[PDB]
Amino acid sequence: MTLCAMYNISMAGSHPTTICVVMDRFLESFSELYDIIDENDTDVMMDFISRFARTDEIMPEDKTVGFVVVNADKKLMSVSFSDIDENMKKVIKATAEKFKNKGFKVETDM
Repeated sequence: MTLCAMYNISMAGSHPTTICVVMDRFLESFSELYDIIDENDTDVMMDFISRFARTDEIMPEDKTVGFVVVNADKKLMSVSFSDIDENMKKVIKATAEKFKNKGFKVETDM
């Protein structure tokens, strides 16, 4: 089956931005998202998010590994995933820990 995850990034104490991408694209999306996360422009964030997203749900043939909450205003990030595997877990831990290298908090939920 296919597992997807949705992560939201907050540039401040205002309506944050949520995005849903499959694990396969999650790794890449995160890598690029982190490179753009350095900015704080709504146009750049909205353009990147919208360009990286396509507003889609999960089919009955697949499922959603979980969702990740990232708030820059609070400087904290939590990742919640259900029924997963070590294969994808590596990507989740690497992605979460990667943010810590920038000076943030990483939390794991399972």
